[PDB]
Amino acid sequence: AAGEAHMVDVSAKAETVREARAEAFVTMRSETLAMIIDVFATARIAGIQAAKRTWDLIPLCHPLMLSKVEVNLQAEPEHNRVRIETLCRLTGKTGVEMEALTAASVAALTIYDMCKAVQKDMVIGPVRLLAKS
Amino acid sequence: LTHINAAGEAHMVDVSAKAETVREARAEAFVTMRSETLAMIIDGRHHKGDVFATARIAGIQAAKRTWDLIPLCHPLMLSKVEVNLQAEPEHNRVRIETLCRLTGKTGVEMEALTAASVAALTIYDMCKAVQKDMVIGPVRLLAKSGGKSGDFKV
Amino acid sequence: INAAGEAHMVDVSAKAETVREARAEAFVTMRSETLAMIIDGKGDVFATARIAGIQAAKRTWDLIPLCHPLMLSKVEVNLQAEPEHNRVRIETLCRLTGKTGVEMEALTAASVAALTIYDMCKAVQKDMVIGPVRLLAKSG
Amino acid sequence: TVREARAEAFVTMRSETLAMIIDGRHHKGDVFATARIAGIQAAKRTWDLIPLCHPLMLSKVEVNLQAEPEHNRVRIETLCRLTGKTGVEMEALTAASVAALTIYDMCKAVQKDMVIGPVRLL
Amino acid sequence: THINAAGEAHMVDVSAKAETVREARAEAFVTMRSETLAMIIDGRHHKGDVFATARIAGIQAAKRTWDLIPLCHPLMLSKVEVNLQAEPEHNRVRIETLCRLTGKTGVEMEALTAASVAALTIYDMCKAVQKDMVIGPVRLLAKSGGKDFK
Amino acid sequence: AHMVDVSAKAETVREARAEAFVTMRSETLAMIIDGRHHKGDVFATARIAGIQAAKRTWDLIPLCHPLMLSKVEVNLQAEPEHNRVRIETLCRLTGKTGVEMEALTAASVAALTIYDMCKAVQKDMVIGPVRLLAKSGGDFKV
Ligand SMILES: Nc1nc2c(c(=O)[nH]1)N[C@H]1C(=O)[C@H]3OP(=O)(O)OC[C@H]3O[C@H]1N2
Ligand SMILES: Nc1nc2c(c(=O)[nH]1)N[C@H]1C(=O)[C@H]3OP(=O)(O)OC[C@H]3O[C@H]1N2
Ligand SMILES: Nc1nc2c(c(=O)[nH]1)N[C@H]1C(=O)[C@H]3OP(=O)(O)OC[C@H]3O[C@H]1N2
Ligand SMILES: Nc1nc2c(c(=O)[nH]1)N[C@H]1C(=O)[C@H]3OP(=O)(O)OC[C@H]3O[C@H]1N2
Repeated sequence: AAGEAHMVDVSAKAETVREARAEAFVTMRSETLAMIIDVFATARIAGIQAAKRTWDLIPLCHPLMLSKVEVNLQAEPEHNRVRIETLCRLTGKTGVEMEALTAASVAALTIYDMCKAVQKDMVIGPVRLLAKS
Repeated sequence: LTHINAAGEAHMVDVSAKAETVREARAEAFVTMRSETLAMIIDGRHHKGDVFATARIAGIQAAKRTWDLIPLCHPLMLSKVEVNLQAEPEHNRVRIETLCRLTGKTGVEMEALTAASVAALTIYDMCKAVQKDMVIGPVRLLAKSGGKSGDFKV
Repeated sequence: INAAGEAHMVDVSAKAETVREARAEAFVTMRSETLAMIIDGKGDVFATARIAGIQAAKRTWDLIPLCHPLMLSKVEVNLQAEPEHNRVRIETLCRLTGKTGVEMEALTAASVAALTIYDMCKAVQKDMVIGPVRLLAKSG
Repeated sequence: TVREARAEAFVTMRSETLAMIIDGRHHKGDVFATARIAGIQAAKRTWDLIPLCHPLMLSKVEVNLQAEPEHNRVRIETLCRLTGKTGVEMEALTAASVAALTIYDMCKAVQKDMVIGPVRLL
Repeated sequence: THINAAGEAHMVDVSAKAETVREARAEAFVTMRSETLAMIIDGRHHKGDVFATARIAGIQAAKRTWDLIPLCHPLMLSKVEVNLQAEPEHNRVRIETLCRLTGKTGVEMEALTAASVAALTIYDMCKAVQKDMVIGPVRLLAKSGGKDFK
Repeated sequence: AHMVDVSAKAETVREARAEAFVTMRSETLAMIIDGRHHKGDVFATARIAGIQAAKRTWDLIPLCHPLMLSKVEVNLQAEPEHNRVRIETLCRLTGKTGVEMEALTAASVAALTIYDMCKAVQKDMVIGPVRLLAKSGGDFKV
């Protein structure tokens, strides 16, 4: 299949409570954790906002109505990093995997934008998902 | 020394004073998967379609919404965007390399990273029916130009 | 200052799917001459304010960080000239069948229509005032 | 309550122009892929483009592109489908129009007087 | 072409080009039955003022051209005009738009998008009455960018 | 021609200051300071929200021009004595177009967020007044 974009038909599916949790990391130098925590709130909003626009960022995703989005951030001085864990949930025909992965990635991008001045090079990753319902 | 105000609060830094130079930034991303997961990409056997073309466009579009995605960034006019997708069977991964350039007052690290991130999120969306536990990463910056701040390479 | 840097979105999967409704209002006070500009010399002006408020309401989830994305079933925005008060009254109506109310949509519809009217008359009068913006009714 | 709608659009050009889409096999490459992605994206934003439309939860968006050298044009056909309270006509026409516009943008450099139309429901 | 030698899709760097006042005119048509055209004129379509609704829809679609059309450059429009006119002799509505800015890349897509989106809107207003409407033709009338046309 | 042809105007430093108020009951203004509003950090969310709104003004107000902002600041300040939150925004850029709508939209969406963050507690909060404080680019203040 060359040059084609097919969107999966979800009409036939049942309405179920679906759920997904992803995680993402922003690794940096130890000092670069000079930390205000509303720096996290900016990143927290960015993930929630990204989660709600996922159908618009990912070309083949469905418009969905999220029941809840939560974005948590943790600083791990022992590992030189910020840990993010996301949670998206709805009751519909479509899972919320991409929403969580997007919400974690953009929260990660946001922290990079906030600290980009101190360290030119920081490493975002890994980005993956813990479990889904 | 941040994207934050003097008080512990969020504002938008005034960039107007600085010099307007041609700026550039290149970033990279990796999508780690199974050998079988990468093999259906080369064969075009994922039911969702052309995975690289879709990830190419998505990142390009992602690039232009960066100021709109990253809450505090300045609106910018990208002059050039390149999103490169490459298959690496030997490491079980797709390597992604992006390139953003414009003539403005504020840097372009975020546009290049964002383009790289969504191309990765897209490649994931396109193949996730086959493998649910793929790993996105690392996401890094490879170079930056035009900035008054410390320029950077490799 | 507890809960600092924190952003919780209320969970709504537990609520019942019912028809929910919200009415909001807004006023834009101006000089009488500015209010005479619209009525005497109103369609192109009220329409812009009408449309802007309707599309704005359809974007409330994009504007209010912690609001739910919902699918609006009806959006009505009426504009009224009130010469006795040197002002323009806006009244909006939002309604759908879902788990989330449509309060913010109705409020946003009113706010943006207000801002739209402000932009339209901004050249004639510098010091126009928007307010009050308050909610009129809710059913849910 | 499965509802469905299909639209179509044409982007008429010179036979020389339509050959740049196929003699580089771009037609089953990125050029058609872009118009296909654009139209799908546009269809999911019909409510944001057309003032009096409702936001809808689409079950499917299809954008098929086919070259008709025989008529000097690219034929476009769209398909929108959902299970809900609102038909999806505007979504199909929007997907159809924007998908045609992307193709104009692609070949805009080659020909300055390309013509889009007709755009109609099926 | 507007894509890569690779056959890859990319956005071309146009920064080297001069910063000139570019302009674009496009026209578009929406053919309907005579009664449907008259309900626009009498303003008896229940949704509301069709031309005014379409005008605004077109203006705003123009400001979103780079965000709708995937490979186009982000631009800052200086002026957008959206003109609506009924032509009873042809059973149709004629749309004529105007875009212009001081930039390094043209504004054709901005005018064409405005014409199509004003046309989609006119369709959406009158759709309840008629499902037979045909949009077209949609074409470019002029360009005075740095890359002259008419 | 209701969308004004902004080119060609002089490229000048343009600035705008706007203000807005969200009146509430003292328990509501108290749970903001306590930060016992369930949705979260109210001022942060309203501060971020107002800022993005400034960058989206061109897309919300039909006849406004697309522009590129340089500075957006959103001030939230609690006024227990007046049972209200005062918002003051400041928008600046260098271009051909003024920034009044941005400052006003930012102030308005920040107000709308504050309403969103506290509305579970109080349904009858009242947003107003929303006005311009200053624009520089002739000049105006007061
Ligand atoms: N917004 C959004 N749209 C989606 C998916 C998604 O995760 N988010 N998964 C895609 C899939 O591959 C399938 O996964 P799923 O979770 O089984 O649900 C059906 C499909 O939805 C598809 N469309
Ligand atoms: N788009 C949108 N999203 C919303 C609310 C809203 O008014 N509009 N209210 C918020 C609430 O506090 C709750 O109020 P509610 O009326 O119980 O409805 C559910 C919730 O929706 C929440 N998210
Ligand atoms: N997104 C979207 N919104 C719409 C319509 C539509 O086709 N798409 N039709 C409009 C109509 O006039 C009616 O068409 P319909 O197919 O009868 O369904 C209900 C109405 O939805 C209205 N709003
Ligand atoms: N984004 C944006 N677009 C705008 C204005 C604005 O404040 N923001 N002012 C509007 C005006 O009324 C005029 O004000 P001005 O500051 O004289 O500049 C020209 C016009 O730009 C208009 N478009």
